[PDB]
Amino acid sequence: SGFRKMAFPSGKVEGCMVQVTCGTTTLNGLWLDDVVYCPRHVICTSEDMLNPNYEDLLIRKSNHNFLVQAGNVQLRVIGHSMQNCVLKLKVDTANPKTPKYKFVRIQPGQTFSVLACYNGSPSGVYQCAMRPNFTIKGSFLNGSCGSVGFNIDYDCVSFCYMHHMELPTGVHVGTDLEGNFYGPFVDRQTAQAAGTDTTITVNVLAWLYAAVINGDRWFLNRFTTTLNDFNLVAMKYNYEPLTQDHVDILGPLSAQTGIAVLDMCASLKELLQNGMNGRTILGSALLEDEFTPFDVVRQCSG
Amino acid sequence: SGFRKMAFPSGKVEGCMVQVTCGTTTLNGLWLDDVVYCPRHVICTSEDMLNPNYEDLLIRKSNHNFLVQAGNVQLRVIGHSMQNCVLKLKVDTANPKTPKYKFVRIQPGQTFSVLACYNGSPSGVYQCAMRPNFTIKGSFLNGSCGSVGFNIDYDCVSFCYMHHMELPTGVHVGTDLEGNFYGPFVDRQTAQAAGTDTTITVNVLAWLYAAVINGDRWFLNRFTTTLNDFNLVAMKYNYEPLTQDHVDILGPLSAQTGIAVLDMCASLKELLQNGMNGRTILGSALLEDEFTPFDVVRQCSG
Ligand SMILES: *[C@H](O)[C@H](C[C@@H]1CCNC1=O)NC(=O)[C@H](CC(C)C)NC(=O)OCc1ccccc1
Ligand SMILES: *[C@H](O)[C@H](C[C@@H]1CCNC1=O)NC(=O)[C@H](CC(C)C)NC(=O)OCc1ccccc1
Repeated sequence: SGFRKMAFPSGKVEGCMVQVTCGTTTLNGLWLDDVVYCPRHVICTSEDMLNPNYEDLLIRKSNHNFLVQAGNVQLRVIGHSMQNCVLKLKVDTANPKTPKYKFVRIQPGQTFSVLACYNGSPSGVYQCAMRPNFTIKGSFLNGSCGSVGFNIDYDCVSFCYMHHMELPTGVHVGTDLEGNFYGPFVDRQTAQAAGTDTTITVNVLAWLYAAVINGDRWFLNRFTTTLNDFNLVAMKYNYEPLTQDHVDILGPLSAQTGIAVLDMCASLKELLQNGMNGRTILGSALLEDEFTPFDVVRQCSG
Repeated sequence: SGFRKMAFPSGKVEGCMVQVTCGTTTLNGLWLDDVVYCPRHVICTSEDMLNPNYEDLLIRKSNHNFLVQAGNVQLRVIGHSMQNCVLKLKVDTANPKTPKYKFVRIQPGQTFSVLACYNGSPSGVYQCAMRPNFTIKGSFLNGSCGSVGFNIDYDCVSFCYMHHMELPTGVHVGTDLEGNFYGPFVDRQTAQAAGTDTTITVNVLAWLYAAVINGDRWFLNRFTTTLNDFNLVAMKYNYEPLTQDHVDILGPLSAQTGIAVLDMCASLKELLQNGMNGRTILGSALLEDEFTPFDVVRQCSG
């Protein structure tokens, strides 16, 4: 038993991380087949970053201006292109460690593992949820751009995130591997708002199910509610409204515990209205919303 | 910026995980050079586990009774020995993926990454602290024994933990890689107590420093205290007593923030006596004690 925020084993991705330098700017690139993907602001000087014209900036760059290092091994760049907010550098050597992989655009409320990297070398791994407002709450310093987020399904790595920027609020934003930002963000160093940060209701319920599965049951009560009644409470508390699809997604957990979803909703409502009274649930004194139902099932079944 | 519980990249360890079967019992083994390490209760039947005589049980076992699989590849076992609570199976092939490594016995209050595994295949990675009472708060199911805990220093893997058992309280216990349990535990399926679970004071202070570094400063106050005054508060709250060595360990963080350690102690005291008033620190509504000072520095400096 026990329930912990858990990342995927990162070895398959470690073997794809490279260092990309252009001028005095260094960040990380992702090397798959004979293509290296990285954030296009690798071409900016610190001055260019306030209002970059990326087309003009790129035009002064040639292949030999992109220095790509895999370990101590330098790679030969034979082509370059800009796709949205990422550069694709064509190299002359296919990565021998390329895993089976795909590029995917995750949906808000889904989770993925971040392999935080500096100078092309992995630093650490941790789980993140793509929040409803298309931000993530990570740990990123200067030089971490190009670090990627991923999921693993048996042997296939699904890359879903590349890191680009930190907002004034301290939350983190980035793109998919086609270089389209998640959310209303642009890669320029100007103040940018993410808007209200709502709570992922179906994930809170999943984590309450995980809590019950793991012996934490004090918050259960004799009440039930309706979807429309509950959702009127979610409104007040900036929770996402619950839908039958969410109910259906919770089915396996509902059946595996014998607690109707709307009975669990009634417990959540009382927690939202009455607080936790200084108690904890799965070691936390707040309601946790960065576990998906799949996260809870995968971890409660190995 | 940002502060997250972060595990080491696990690739070096993924390449060492194998499956070990004896009879109808399967768990994980660690394959380094030509030796495979695993928990000795792989030889028990479910009945033997209530009161096993491991010497007698082992004697009925020969090399060919230990089935060791690396991926789809079966390994040939040429020798077996029992060292404390672990088996060492000698195989005829050195692991070609053996990293540079050492075996270390960690101290209570230190942290390490767990690579949770089933049937010899990595499932997920997460950070754990060895608590003062020699338990860890993990996520382990049937079949997870032999999963290991480790730290990485540039290229050297320091293995410090192998998983064996879950206590009635739901916390987790295990051995070092010489097979000596951390704590007063035995590998038998009988009720076993860990004793009082005290809080790692120096780690709470490190995390308060991490909070200040990351903009969370509301808990700072105009007061200071003394080591003996503070420790009288730690007593009431089952905190470990603070020592000058702890003060010295905190020096870099104290100097990097300009907050004297005893000023930070005074803040902790008020938090302990007055609670958090419904506020949060680094996204938490409790005081977190599973980050070491080194953890905070490593993560706030890449
Ligand atoms: C890429 O390595 C970097 C990651 C930032 C640095 C601190 N935390 C992060 O996530 N991205 C940038 O520096 C980015 C560049 C633009 C051209 C997109 N600018 C940015 O994030 O500005 C905000 C900021 C910069 C430095 C420290 C704190 C916030
Ligand atoms: C090894 O795979 C296993 C790990 C337990 C299973 C559930 N969570 C864990 O950490 N260890 C054992 O099953 C262990 C065997 C003894 C001979 C040491 N017994 C054990 O931990 O008993 C407590 C327990 C068993 C099953 C479910 C929950 C608790």
